Amino acid sequence: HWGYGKHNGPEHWHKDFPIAKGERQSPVDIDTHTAKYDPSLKPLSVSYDQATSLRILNNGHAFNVEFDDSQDKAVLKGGPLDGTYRLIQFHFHWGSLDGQGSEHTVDKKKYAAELHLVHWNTKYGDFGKAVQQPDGLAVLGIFLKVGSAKPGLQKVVDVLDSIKTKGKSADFTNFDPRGLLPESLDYWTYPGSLTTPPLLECVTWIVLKEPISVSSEQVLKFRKLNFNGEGEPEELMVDNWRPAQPLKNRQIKASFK
Ligand SMILES: NS(=O)(=O)c1ncc[nH]1
Ligand SMILES: [Zn+2]
Repeated sequence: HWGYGKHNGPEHWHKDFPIAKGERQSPVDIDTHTAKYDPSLKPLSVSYDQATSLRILNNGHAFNVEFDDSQDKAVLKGGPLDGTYRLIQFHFHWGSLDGQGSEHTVDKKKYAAELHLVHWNTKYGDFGKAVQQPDGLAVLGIFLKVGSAKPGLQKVVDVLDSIKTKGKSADFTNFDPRGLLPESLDYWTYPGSLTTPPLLECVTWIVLKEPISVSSEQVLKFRKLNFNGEGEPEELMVDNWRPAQPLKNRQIKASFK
């Protein structure tokens, strides 16, 4: 099954998931001179005051920090969205070196990593239903560049040594995802997909223009994770990103001028 290596990576996914070559795939390159400022877009509403993190899991592709999504405790609303989307998990995509790692690009620039806060539309009742719908998910994408440390990232990076290999999880309560946000909520938005199999076309992408800064030491610790299971030959978890996909018949809108 699928992964990020030469033999099972993005160029192979279409064989088991033919939607890989569909009309609304992600990620995409954001051409900042083609995206149109849309003065009808609202400010995002990111309501994470009551967020309840539970657990962190190495799933063999990335690590997910999971939230209690059994009530409306951490929600994304506003922006291009209608209705209420509950945070279920966040995760990252990152590179073997700082010059690559992000899935979205900005005028072809790749950032060192990209954070995805994944939310599902409550009008569909559960995540498995939501991913069957064109407006089922909203993913908030945040670029990471390497410079100064991100203080609110450090609790994530210090637990990584305890979930080194596929299938390992650890308690991860009381984490505040508001410490992963940049200062500005200006964003681009377009209709797309999950960037991992099954690649379903159910996502409203909201990608923030302002990257967060993380330290070289912080991203080095991401790169010490493993794709493999315990006791298996070591395969460092690096380069777990899908490259940019054709934009096709889609328009990327900017919330800012
Ligand atoms: N990478 S992504 O945010 O499209 C995603 N979320 C859950 C599975 N894949
Ligand atoms: Zn992702």
